[PDB]
Amino acid sequence: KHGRVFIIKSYSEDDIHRSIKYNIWCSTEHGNKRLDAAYRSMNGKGPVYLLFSVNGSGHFCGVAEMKSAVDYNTCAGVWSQDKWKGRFDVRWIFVKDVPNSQLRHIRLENNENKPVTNSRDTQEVPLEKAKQVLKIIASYK
Ligand SMILES: [Cl-]
Repeated sequence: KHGRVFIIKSYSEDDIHRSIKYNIWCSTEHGNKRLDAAYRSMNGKGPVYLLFSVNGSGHFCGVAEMKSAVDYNTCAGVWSQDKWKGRFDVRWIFVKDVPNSQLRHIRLENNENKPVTNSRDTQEVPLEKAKQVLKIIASYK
């Protein structure tokens, strides 16, 4: 495809549940700006996919598509913590726990060849490594 794919790291499993319930997410300022630029410059040509993992959990927990630009002025305090400013919409595609052992072989040439499972929040994944990750997530039993 023409997709672009980002890792999402959360310190809050509660915020993930809320995001699956209401189809919204929010990253840092720096993270919002990264995802905003990628979504807008995409013009609707392809999908922005988001690969979610909770920090320390040892597993990825699903896949969602970014479904709107970033709105930086929205209701405060909707998450577990107050630090988040803004909102954007998502559509969750897969909601399943996939152990990091299933993905650790995939390394990112744009991240000093580190395993994809050792990425920080909003790390971008090269397209062919991303299609690798998505195949494993979709097919995992
Ligand atoms: Cl690429």
